[PDB]
Amino acid sequence: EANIETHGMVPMNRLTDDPRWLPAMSERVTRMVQRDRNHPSVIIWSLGNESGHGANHDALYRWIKSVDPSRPVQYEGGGADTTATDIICPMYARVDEDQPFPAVPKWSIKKWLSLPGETRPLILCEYAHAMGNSLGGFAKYWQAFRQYPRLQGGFVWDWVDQSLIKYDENGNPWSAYGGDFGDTPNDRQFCMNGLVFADRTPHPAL
Amino acid sequence: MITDSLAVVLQRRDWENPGVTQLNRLAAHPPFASWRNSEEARTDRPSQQLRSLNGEWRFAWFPAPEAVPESWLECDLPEADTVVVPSNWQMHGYDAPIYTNVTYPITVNPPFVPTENPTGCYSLTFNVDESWLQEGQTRIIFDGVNSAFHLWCNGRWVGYGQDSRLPSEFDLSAFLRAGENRLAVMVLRWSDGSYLEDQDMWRMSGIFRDVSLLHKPTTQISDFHVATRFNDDFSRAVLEAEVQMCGELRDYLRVTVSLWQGETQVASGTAPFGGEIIDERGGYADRVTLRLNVENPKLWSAEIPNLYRAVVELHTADGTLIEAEACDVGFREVRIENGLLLLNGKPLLIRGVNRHEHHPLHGQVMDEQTMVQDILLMKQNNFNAVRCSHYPNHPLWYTLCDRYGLYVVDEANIETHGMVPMNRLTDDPRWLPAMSERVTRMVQRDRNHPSVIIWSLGNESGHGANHDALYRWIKSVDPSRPVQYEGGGADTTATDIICPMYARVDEDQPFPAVPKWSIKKWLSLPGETRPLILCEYAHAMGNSLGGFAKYWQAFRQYPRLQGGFVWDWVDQSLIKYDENGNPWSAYGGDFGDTPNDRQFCMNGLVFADRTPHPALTEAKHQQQFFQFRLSGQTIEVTSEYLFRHSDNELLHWMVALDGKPLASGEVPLDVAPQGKQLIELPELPQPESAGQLWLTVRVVQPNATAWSEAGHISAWQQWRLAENLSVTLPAIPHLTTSEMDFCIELGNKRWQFNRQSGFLSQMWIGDKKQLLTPLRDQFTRAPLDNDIGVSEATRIDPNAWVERWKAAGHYQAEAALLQCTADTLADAVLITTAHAWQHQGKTLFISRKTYRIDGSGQMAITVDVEVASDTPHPARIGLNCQLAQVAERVNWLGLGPQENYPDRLTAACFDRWDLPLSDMYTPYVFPSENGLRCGTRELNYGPHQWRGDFQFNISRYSQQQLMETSHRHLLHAEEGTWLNIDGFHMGIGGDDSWSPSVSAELQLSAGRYHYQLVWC
Amino acid sequence: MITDSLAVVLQRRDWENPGVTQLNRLAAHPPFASWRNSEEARTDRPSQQLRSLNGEWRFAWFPAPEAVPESWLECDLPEADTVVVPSNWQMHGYDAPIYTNVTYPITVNPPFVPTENPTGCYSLTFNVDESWLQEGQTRIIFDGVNSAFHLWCNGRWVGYGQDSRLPSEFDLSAFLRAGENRLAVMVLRWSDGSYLEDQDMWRM
Ligand SMILES: OC(O)[C@H]1NC[C@H](O)[C@@H]1O
Ligand SMILES: OC(O)[C@H]1NC[C@H](O)[C@@H]1O
Ligand SMILES: [Mg+2]
Ligand SMILES: [Mg+2]
Ligand SMILES: [Mg+2]
Ligand SMILES: [Mg+2]
Ligand code: NA
Ligand code: NA
Ligand code: NA
Ligand code: NA
Repeated sequence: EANIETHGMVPMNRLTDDPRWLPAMSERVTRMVQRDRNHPSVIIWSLGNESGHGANHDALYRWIKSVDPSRPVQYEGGGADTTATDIICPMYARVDEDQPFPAVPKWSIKKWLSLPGETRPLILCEYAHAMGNSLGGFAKYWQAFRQYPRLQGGFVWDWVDQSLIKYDENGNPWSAYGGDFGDTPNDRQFCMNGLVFADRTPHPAL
Repeated sequence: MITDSLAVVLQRRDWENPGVTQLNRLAAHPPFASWRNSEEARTDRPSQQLRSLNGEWRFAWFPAPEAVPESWLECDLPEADTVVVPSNWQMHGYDAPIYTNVTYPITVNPPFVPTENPTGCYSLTFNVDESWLQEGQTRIIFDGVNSAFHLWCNGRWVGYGQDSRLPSEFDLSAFLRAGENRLAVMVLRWSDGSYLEDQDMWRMSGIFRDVSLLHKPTTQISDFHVATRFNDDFSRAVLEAEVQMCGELRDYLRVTVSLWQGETQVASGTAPFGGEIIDERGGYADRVTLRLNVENPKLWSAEIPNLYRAVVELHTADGTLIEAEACDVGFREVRIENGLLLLNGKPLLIRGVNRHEHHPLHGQVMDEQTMVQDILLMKQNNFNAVRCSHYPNHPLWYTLCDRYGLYVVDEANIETHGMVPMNRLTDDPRWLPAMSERVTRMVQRDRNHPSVIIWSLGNESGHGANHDALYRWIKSVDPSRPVQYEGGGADTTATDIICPMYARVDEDQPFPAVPKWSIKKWLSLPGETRPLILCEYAHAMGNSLGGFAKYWQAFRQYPRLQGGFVWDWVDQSLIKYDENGNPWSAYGGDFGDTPNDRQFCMNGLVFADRTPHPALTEAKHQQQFFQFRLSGQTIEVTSEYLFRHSDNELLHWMVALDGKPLASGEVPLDVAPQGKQLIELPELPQPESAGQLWLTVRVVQPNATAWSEAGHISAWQQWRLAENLSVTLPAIPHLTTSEMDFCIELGNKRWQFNRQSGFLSQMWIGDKKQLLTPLRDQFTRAPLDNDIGVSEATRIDPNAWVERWKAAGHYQAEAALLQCTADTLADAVLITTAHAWQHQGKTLFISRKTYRIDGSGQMAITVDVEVASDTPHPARIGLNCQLAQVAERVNWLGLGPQENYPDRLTAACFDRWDLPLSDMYTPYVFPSENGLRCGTRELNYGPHQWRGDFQFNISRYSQQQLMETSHRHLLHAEEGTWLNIDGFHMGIGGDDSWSPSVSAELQLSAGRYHYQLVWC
Repeated sequence: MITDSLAVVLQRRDWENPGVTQLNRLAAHPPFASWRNSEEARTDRPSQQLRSLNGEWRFAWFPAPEAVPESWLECDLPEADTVVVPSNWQMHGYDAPIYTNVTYPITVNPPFVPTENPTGCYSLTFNVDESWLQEGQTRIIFDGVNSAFHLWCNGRWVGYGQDSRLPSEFDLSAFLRAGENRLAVMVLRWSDGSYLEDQDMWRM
């Protein structure tokens, strides 16, 4: 995945729809493909994450398709099914329940496959948000993946808690999140979404 | 002040770095004027917030940027001179312009350029009023700088700009001050942008477009887009205007967009800022989109260029105007549907031409007067479309195309033709940021112009992945216009239109990875569904456009063949001056510029002073919007207009009997778009005199338009009617036999036949000799540019016709007299001759002749010519002599007033024509065979008359002098009149000019040839 | 030596300009080792032409790049510390890591970043063998620098690079010399590339 996320912009595609930022975005995509295109484990290129959908995405999608046709390109931003992705790749679309947000709805993944004119496979780039005591309803996803041929799985969010170690005054280490370093504004425990702790000990969800 | 110095600024070497195409340049946008009055914006009166800095600047030339002294940043150099800006400094004599086609003018080593890099230092002292500095933003706009430049303002470094064909704008608000200011602009001839600017044209440099100051308020309109959407019959339109602001968002802020037709306000909309939700984060709080309904909008097209005026007012909620901008709106929809390019639902037929921005005195500086002259001449010769080969033009060009009606292909300033391979940069992602700015800044500038119907990605840069990326960018940002791009084989994934250059109609050219199929064949290749429009065809280099009618037959027959763009509009000649002051047209290496490609810059339908070449009338006839068929007494007129009724059209018809008018009439045209009108001619008068009856029709426009005078002829056609062959029947000439000559006496007259040469050597009328050179067979012509077959001066085509004629010895062939006898009939004298032309013991041609001199003074000449099948087919089969007469007029019954060739004669008409003798010589800048008129049954020059069925030219320049002279101003008139009378003349070709292009049926390949002539 | 100074190099403010994402960076490519033996390349034994400069570097932290003294381009700062590279300096205590999800860690005003822009000055004295300079090309490879950096080699400015997750490579062949060399790398925490790096993670 290219090193491009402009999530804090308002709207999200404010830079990715601007041709002044097309040269900077183009280097994040093209230098990734030039570096990693011989690795067999890389099967899909991603244009980045949470940067809306802009014309720069469509351009860099087509660049990758011209330079390396051996790998699909995916990109979730701007509604998970834009012209910049070969795969319907939503984040946290539910199995049976629609979430009808105004310009970027998250249809239920069963419903999304049969929308008129939709033919791509669907692979969730993020699903089953493993924040703390979580992964409830995980079996519903895997029932749906096994039943529906174009539901070809997804990527759990995510592998490892992003906790950092701090030390108490007696020397004992402890796992720190968010604003435990005086950092502010922070988002507290939202960095810990892992199936495993930061020392790679498994959570029960694993 | 260390960082502003030339030692610091020049040390990064930003002109040798494709990752730096600009520093501190503002965003691109549509054309702004910053009106502070909405009425002034509506009427497009000149805004006092947009200041023009064109005029006198100080200029110094240096051989490299390192030679520029540091003091130039603060004060004007004493050695600097006063020059007009905009200009190209090569036109002022500071260094030479370079004409190179493919080969780059510098050493190929990207991104580096030569250390000898010619540097123009421009400066301007100028006053800024203090009301511009107390509030608002003052920006400077350079509409065009070639090729790269650094900018200082009051000694402080401002920024750096690239791309010599789009505007570079810089914020000067922190740099200006009250009182005297000073710009210092250091313009470099070569930069890394020069690798993307390898167009086949003169390589010049300087500040060659307008320079302007624009004052905007701090809260400002920063961009606006106008879209038009339609229903299926175009009876309801929605104008969608998206307006973006920069500056402080206040809740009182409003935008009103009003639509005006002439004086009536048709649609208005008022809205605060705030777009609809775009994604999870929201929408643009600094944009607002207004939708205006227009019921039955007058649609825009090249036939009827209906324009509305959109005014975009930024104003507060209590109604105080902050700033207005505006643009002309043309309501039209451009779409490709089911393989056809539609305009307003109708399939276009593109009558196009490529047009460089070229002026022979000002070089590459365009002015409104030349733009208007080009547009008028284009529309008067039935063009409806122009390709901006190969860069964004001056901003006024699109306005004039909006208002006069031309479809425009707007093309990015990207050509990397000299690279090996051609896509070496365009397939490199390091050059993707530089190419992306040439495309995206063109679309941001020109996307509101209705005349622009197609975007082009550039020209002759192979096909790389950067093309595919920028294709898809344009399709995402502006879906209202197709994208085309020829490079890499004309049918890649980077083009919506099959757009080949010089693909032939019927003949494939199967090059290894980029074949040029015949355009009929290309459409039906498996999996091919796009329309085909040639981005270049019919290469008009010199005496050319042979075979032009074959293209237009194919365009009319095949629906997905939707036309093309002729190469090209105007000769790229420049004016030089001889030592006595006389100007002359110069090409290629006439400025000491090497390597150069000589006369290949002159490919125009018109001369550089916009006088038409003879090919332009062939273009006008084939592109005419009315087509004609003659059943028997009925003329069927077909309209090829898509949108307008023939409401300014009058058919004139005339029947003549070999020039003499017998009947004529007038019929108003009343034909719908794409419809037919039947016109029944009256009872024509079946004459008694022998000869061929001819019917000629011409469509005249009785009313002037914005682009043509009253009485303008827009279309014509001629037919043969009934013919009546003559069966009527007509002293005795005395034959002197000497050992050296045969002399035939009749009355005052004498004919002399050299018995050793075998040719008629002299003629006597009264006491005066009539010939300066004997009447002799001629099989060669002074070679056209199509005969010479070169597009790069370093590479010779051994299959070129002039190479084959020279290697066969056609120009060197010596006549061997075989037979020459004389017999006295009982009513005439008959001279019989036979000659063999040989080169190194090979007989190329045999000519057998009989001269019959009767008692009525006529000389009947019969010629039978045999050509060896293994020699290359000769350019002509005819006779040539130097007449002793120099008469003023040429009078003759045959095809057309203008020069016409067997390959290029459809625009000519059979009639009696009478022109001055200078009109029978076409002054092509590179001299060649010229001035031929085909289909001639009678020719009169002074007291002489030739009859038969021949082609001729007549002039004061022999074919030898035309072949040996490189420039038309070096021609000198020879003492008599050179007469070339051809039984047979080869076509001129012109599908391209760098390969053999004469079609096989226009070549003199029959082997045996007969023609008869009567001289009286 | 005027053009190599911090007063000149920092004046363009290349980390506040999306039109400058690098200066003098070499082209990207697949992973190279430059084996001079085909058998070693086949078995992927460690190439002696690929030298690792990980280990102890000298490091100084500054609250902005303007606070970096000009003498750091020539000699190691006396107040600089010895830190392991690769590392994130927030893990060594020099400033705090920031966890922000969506909200950018700086004021949203692209392409500008705060004037308080934490600056890590890294330097390394290292020997180059003389057989590397007599022939061939010696390039330096930074596999990851967060978020932007200027590079000097023996006091001469080499180049600039952004994108904290791909390698930045620079030709050092004209800058090195036999005997002791010295890199000086000025790493900026925030740049215009930070607007493209708003992932939900710790900002280091
Ligand atoms: O694409 C055009 O610029 C080129 N094609 C042939 C023409 O003479 C010119 O060199
Ligand atoms: O796309 C990912 O980086 C984001 N989606 C939710 C997750 O917690 C993270 O913030
Ligand atoms: Mg440059
Ligand atoms: Mg070319
Ligand atoms: Mg930058
Ligand atoms: Mg995010
Ligand atoms: Na499945
Ligand atoms: Na998270
Ligand atoms: Na057609
Ligand atoms: Na040319």
